[PDB]
Amino acid sequence: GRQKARGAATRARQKQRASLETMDKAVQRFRLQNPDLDSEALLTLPLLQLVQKLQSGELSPEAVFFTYLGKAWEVNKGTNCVTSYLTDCETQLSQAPRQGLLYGVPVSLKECFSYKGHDSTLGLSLNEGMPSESDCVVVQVLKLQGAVPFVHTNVPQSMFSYDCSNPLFGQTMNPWKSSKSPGGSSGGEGALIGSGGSPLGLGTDIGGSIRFPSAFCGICGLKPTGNRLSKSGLKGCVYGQTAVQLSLGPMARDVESLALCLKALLCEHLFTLDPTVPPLPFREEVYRSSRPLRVGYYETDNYTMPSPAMRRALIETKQRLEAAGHTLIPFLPNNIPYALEVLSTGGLFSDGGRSFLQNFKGDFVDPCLGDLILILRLPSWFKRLLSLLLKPLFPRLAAFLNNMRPRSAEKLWKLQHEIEMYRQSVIAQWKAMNLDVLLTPMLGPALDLNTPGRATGAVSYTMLYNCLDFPAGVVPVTTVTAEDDAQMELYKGYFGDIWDIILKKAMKNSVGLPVAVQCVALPWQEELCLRFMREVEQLMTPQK
Amino acid sequence: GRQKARGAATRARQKQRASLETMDKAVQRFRLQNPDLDSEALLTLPLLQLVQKLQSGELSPEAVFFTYLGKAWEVNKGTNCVTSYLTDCETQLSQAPRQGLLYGVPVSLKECFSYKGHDSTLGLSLNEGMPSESDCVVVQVLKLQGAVPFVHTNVPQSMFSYDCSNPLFGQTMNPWKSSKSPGGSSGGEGALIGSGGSPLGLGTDIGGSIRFPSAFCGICGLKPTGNRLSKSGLKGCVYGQTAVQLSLGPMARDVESLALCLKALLCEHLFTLDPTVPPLPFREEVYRSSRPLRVGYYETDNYTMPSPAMRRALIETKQRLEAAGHTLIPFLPNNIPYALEVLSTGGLFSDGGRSFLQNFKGDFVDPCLGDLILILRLPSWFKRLLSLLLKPLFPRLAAFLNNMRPRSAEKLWKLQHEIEMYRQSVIAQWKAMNLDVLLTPMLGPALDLNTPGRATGAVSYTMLYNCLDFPAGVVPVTTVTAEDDAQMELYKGYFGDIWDIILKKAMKNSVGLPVAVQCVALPWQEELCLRFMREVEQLMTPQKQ
Ligand SMILES: *Cc1ccc(-c2cnc([C@@](*)(O)CCCCCCc3ccccc3)o2)nc1
Ligand SMILES: *Cc1ccc(-c2cnc([C@@](*)(O)CCCCCCc3ccccc3)o2)nc1
Ligand SMILES: [Cl-]
Repeated sequence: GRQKARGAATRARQKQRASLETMDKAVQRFRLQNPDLDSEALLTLPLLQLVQKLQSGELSPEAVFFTYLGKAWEVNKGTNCVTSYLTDCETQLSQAPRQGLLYGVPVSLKECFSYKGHDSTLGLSLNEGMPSESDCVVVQVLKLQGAVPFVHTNVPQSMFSYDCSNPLFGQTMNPWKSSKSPGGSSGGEGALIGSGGSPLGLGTDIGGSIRFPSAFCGICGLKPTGNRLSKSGLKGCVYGQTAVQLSLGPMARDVESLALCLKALLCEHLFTLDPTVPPLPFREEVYRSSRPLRVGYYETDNYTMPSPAMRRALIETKQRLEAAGHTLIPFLPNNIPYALEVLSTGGLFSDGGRSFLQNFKGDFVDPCLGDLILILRLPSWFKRLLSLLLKPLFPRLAAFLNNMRPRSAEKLWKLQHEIEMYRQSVIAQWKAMNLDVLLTPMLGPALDLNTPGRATGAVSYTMLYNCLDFPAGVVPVTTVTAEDDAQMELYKGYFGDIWDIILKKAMKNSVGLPVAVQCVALPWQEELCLRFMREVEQLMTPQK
Repeated sequence: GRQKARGAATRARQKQRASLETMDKAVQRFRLQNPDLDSEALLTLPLLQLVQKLQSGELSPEAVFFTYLGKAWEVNKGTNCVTSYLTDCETQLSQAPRQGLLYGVPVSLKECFSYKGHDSTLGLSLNEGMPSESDCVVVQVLKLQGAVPFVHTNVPQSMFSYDCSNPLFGQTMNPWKSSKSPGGSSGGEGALIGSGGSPLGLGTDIGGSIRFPSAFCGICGLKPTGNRLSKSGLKGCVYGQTAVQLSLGPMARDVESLALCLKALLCEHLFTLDPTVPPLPFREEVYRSSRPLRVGYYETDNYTMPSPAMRRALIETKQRLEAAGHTLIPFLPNNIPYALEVLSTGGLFSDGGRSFLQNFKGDFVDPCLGDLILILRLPSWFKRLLSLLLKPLFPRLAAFLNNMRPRSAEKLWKLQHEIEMYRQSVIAQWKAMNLDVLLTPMLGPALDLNTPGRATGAVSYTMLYNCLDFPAGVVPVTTVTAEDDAQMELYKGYFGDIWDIILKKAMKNSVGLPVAVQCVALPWQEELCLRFMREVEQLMTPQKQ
């Protein structure tokens, strides 16, 4: 009773193999025509310089394309981050608009970004052999700006997870240590970019899916305000859930790259292709500002106890910001627990899981999802009874469980109203301390494989800003030291529930892995957030 | 068990009388200190010139304030459009920021725009004696730009209606003919501005509530894209309904005024007070463009048969645009009936009316609501049975009724998704014909009092753009002729149901009343819409430019 699923996995395994084979052939042929091309010099250029050399004509597009293509092919051996080669892109190379802001840049794409003639499976058998009739809007805009989307990258099954495995393409691994998750759901992009095989990628984020893989794999990522960029044409799994919106944004090796991507996407082409997006140009002057900042900060969210590395990262960044002349102010958004347990959970699962679950009918469940699916299928009443049982022991479990029940349209209105007033509440705190930006810990170091779907509470640092729909980005600032890692033996967590226990074991054995912080600004202030991210980058990682 | 409602109406009647008295006193005292002030010269200035003279210091703020105040007090006699005098505002006059874009402009405000120390009752007894503890965001921005909000204006009970009566302040009347509705729910503003007693006002719109009273009272109004301006601090009655969004926007006697209001509100002060609003400045160059336009048009929406005046208005505007060198293209959004009956109705009433109905516990129901409330209180199952009965006879009635039922969050998701795809479908048609803007009929002439709440189908022209969330404005272009009015005897409507029958009678006896058209652009293109509206104004009514 699983024939479709097995068939799907087989076809998908075939298409992946054949893609990688095609890539290999093209790269090998290119290398024999061009033996005297310093490939490693090219691959290490910062994107901004790559772009400039592509504009001047000092580097051909073919040279940049096929060098990255080889590099991608190579890093994929140890990572399994590539699902498909976007076959028609050698043709796109030659047609690439010449004064485009990203002329000749190979760009990687999370699998959900629809591409003409390719599946966006999301690891789900339901969506195998259903190729896309057209490119999604942001892909078109990337093309119109001269970029060359060249690969689809892997995602955890359904994309609802901060790990990166599915039953079609299997398991993506962290390029810093193969026992570790690369993060998710944009984990493919994090593994690729973070092992040096794509200079620029796009991902999506509803609970942290740009920020986890960026932080875990040691790269920069930005999740904008939800309707700053076009979601039109993106492949999804739940339709019409507007309480917690989905956002999309760039991942790259430096902050300047993320700014360039935004500057390039926020142009007339996007605004006329999706008029539902407000036509807010990129404000150069705000991104380049060097005025002192008033910076809110917290060391812990009092929900997910941070690892010693997180905490050291946060504090060091804080101190260096202080020394560079910024004012640092303790700030914690009010009622985090209710924002996570009631608003975030209730909005993502207002219908009890029913619509989401449809995507899994007849399909296997990748074990990286843990018991999420099992739990969602439970009758409403039993979720309630179970919630009453656990409440005195493990109230956090009891709260997530109870707020995953189905409900009426009337209660969804009340919930949407609460989401709105919570948003206004935090804006008011922020204005009362007169903050410009906010600095927070970011989950890290990378967790062991198959642990993120058993440490749901650890989304606390990131999901808060999906609920608030504030822009939020991450910047790698240090690496785990032997000291940091030994200290994990003293980690206990605030709740002592299964999610605290898993997280403790999961963040262990992590010496050498990157750790980040998170930078947040108010709605529609992507440019300021990037400015602050740019500053954190200069102060903690000067050599670049 | 009606005592609180009667008490409420009595207190509210008192506060309204006392407000009007205070206004009268101040105006009379001002006139005697300043006998040599040409008042009528001042009242007829176009806003733009008013403003310029206020900036140069050729006219003092006191002079402009008190003159409008007297005019408001006077027109209110025949219209009952003013509920409260915003008593604070003589002290606001002297504090008014000098380089503000609206320095010294008196501005009228629909009752729901919260003002510190005044009730926003919405005609509902539940909200009487509950004064607002702060100004709403747009009122603060108006103040920071030097404007002087001076009155609250009347609304129909709950604000959910295109008529303008309630049990607290009573019934607002059209200043062109007192047997007629002024429109609503921003009817107060329409009656006040339209009788020359406020140069600039703000209203709100969820099914047409800026565009009805603007068209019915002969003034310009614009309903922006829903999140172009801040709704923060506005007084409502339903919370969390996001499928069909509420919008707010200006009403004034010319298009230029509406542009100035937007230019003034879309400023740092608004963007920092409500960061949820995208900080899209007013694009002067787009509003001032004089490039030819590609203009979609339709003459009827095939749902609400237009009155002969509507139809003449639409066609004349079309022809004049054609002669001015614009291209006119036939365009009708797809599936209007489903947009109104399923998406619009379902999104406004996804919970069956229950949240809305709460606002009416223990309160009288203004007869200008008709049977809306009675119908909403009906058990879900009886709404269904009734819907199945009427379907073969009067399918339109059957559809509105069935889509007012409660439902789960799962079905609301599906509805929200359909709303989203509907929005994209119409964008795609628009792009396939390569339109810049769209010209449509607008409901008119004004209906008889207590008829709008029995002609629900007639919101078809306006509500379509609340569902799509496109900017949409109205510009008066002509007046009902005796020929137009006689033709109403030939009006049948497309359905022949009770809504068609009521509408026929209700638009009769309307000679001399203004009629408008509607101008629509894509989301976030308020400036282009205003450019088009400016063009329609120029061509049909050259004198206001
Ligand atoms: C169809 C679909 C499904 C998921 C996503 C999506 C896009 N981006 C992301 C990531 O941010 C998800 C991180 C995991 C969040 C898990 C949070 C959670 C809350 C409550 C209970 C369990 C888990 O996912 N796009 C489209
Ligand atoms: C609490 C509240 C209630 C109403 C409003 C509001 C703002 N603007 C408007 C007007 O657009 C109302 C126009 C009339 C719409 C009636 C439409 C209707 C559809 C389906 C069935 C019956 C009637 O109202 N703001 C706040
Ligand atoms: Cl928006």
